[PDB]
Amino acid sequence: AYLLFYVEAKVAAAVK
Amino acid sequence: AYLLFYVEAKVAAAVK
Amino acid sequence: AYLLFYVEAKVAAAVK
Amino acid sequence: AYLLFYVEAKVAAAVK
Amino acid sequence: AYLLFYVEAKVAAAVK
Amino acid sequence: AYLLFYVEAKVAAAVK
Ligand SMILES: [Cl-]
Ligand SMILES: [Cl-]
Ligand SMILES: [Cl-]
Ligand code: NA
Repeated sequence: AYLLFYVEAKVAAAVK
Repeated sequence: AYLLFYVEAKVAAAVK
Repeated sequence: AYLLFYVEAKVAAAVK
Repeated sequence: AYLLFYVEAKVAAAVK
Repeated sequence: AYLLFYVEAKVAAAVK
Repeated sequence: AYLLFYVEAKVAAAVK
């Protein structure tokens, strides 16, 4: 899957 | 405006 | 030293 | 409504 | 001084 | 065990 950072504030990491 | 990440700790997003 | 972001969740900054 | 703190980690506030 | 928690979201501590 | 909040900043929960 893809590694991403996004804004939720804090910058959060996710793997979708 | 410009999209930026900066350190505040957590990494924070801002649009200046 | 090196500037890095890592995942701890939130994205955190460190200088090692 | 009710004022509450809960654990999400960090302690988060909510008003339900 | 006084110890307090407040909402900034996360619950944050301060001493005023 | 005991439920506690402490300051780490954010207020964090722990069970010791
Ligand atoms: Cl927010
Ligand atoms: Cl800090
Ligand atoms: Cl977590
Ligand atoms: Na946080």
